[PDB]
Amino acid sequence: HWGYGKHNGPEHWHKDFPIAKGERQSPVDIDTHTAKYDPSLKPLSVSYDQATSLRILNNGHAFNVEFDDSQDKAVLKGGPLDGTYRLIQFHFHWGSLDGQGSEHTVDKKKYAAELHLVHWNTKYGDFGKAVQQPDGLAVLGIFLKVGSAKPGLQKVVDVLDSIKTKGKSADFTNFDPRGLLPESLDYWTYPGSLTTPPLLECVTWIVLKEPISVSSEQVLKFRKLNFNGEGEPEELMVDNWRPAQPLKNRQIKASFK
Repeated sequence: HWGYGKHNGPEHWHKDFPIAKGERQSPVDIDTHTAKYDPSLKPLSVSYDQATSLRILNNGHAFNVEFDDSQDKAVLKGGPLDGTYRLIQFHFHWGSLDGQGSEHTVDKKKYAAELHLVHWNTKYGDFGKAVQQPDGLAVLGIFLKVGSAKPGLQKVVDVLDSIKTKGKSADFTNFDPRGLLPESLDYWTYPGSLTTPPLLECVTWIVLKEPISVSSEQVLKFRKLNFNGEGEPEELMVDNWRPAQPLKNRQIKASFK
């Protein structure tokens, strides 16, 4: 099945998922000189006070921090969005070394990692219906650089030993995703896709300009995860990022001057 290797990685995905070569694929390189400031864009509204995390999962690609999305508890609105988008999960992409790992790039710069907070449009009732719509999802992307520790990340890092291998999950309640946000909510936005199969072209991307800092020790713990299942040959969960795809007929807009 699909993965990140030489034989099953991003360049192979198109054979099982031909939209991989579509008109609105993600990620992309954000050329800061050509992204235009759009004064019509609103501030983003991130309302995570009542978010209810439930569980962390090793799905064999990354780990997912899952939320109760059965009510309007943790919602994204504003920005480029019409209506209300409910948080369902977050996950990361990261490298084998600090010089790579992000999916989006900024003037070709790769960050050490990238966090995706995934939200679905409540007008479509559930996530599976939402991903069939061009405005079904809003993904908040946040870059990670290596420097000072991010204290709000440590609880995630803590738990990773318990989900080493594919298929392992653990209770992960009471985790506050606000502790993963940078100070500024300035962003770039563009229409794109899921960055893993099935690569559906259902996402309004909102990529924050300001990275968070995490420590080398935090990231090193991500890199101890495994893509394999229990008792199988160990293959470290690193370099689980899709490279930048062609921008095609799209504009990237900036919320800030």
